[PDB]
Amino acid sequence: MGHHHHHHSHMQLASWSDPTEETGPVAGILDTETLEKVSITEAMHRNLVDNITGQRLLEAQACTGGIIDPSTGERFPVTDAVNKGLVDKIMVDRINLAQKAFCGFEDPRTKTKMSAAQALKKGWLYYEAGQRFLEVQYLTGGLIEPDTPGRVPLDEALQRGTVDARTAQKLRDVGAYSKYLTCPKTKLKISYKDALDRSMVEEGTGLRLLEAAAQ
Repeated sequence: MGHHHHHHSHMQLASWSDPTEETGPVAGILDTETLEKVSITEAMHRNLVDNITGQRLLEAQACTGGIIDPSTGERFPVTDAVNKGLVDKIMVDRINLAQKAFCGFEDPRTKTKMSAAQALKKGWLYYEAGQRFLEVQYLTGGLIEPDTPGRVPLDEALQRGTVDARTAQKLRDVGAYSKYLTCPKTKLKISYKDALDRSMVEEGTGLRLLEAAAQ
């Protein structure tokens, strides 16, 4: 039991330490045995990753906007990625919050352009889901919101007035969140940061590939 449906997921009382340096977006999975850059589904189909681990990685890409094809930073909708991408249909509703978190529950009229963090503060989206979506964004740099050219640093978000101290410290405590990623044989129980240390970049625009040796 891994992530949400099964085991523990959102933040909790565990610990607050171990910064997260040398990070980046993970687009796909790389088998060290063959150095093959393959889709999340393909890695799950073979024996490189679990269903839950693949789900979270796809969710993580959705948290960074669209679902990402390893190649040159492609962006596809969660539903669209299922239709012609590398996402399981069963994950559409589950991940749907993540893509909406950027811009999906925004009314097609007033265009308030709300962040995930702002959605949490006013209860637009969902506390448990949004915080997990903020987790992935924080690990890479800051928090992602519409209107802006990209992502705003947590500290900059504080002065910007889009987040409060209570939220910011929760972003500062990534360790509160459940581990997601499973290694073949070495420890298995690792965080995004630990995988990112072993995550090898496809080339330059193919973003990070998650290193795996099957088992």
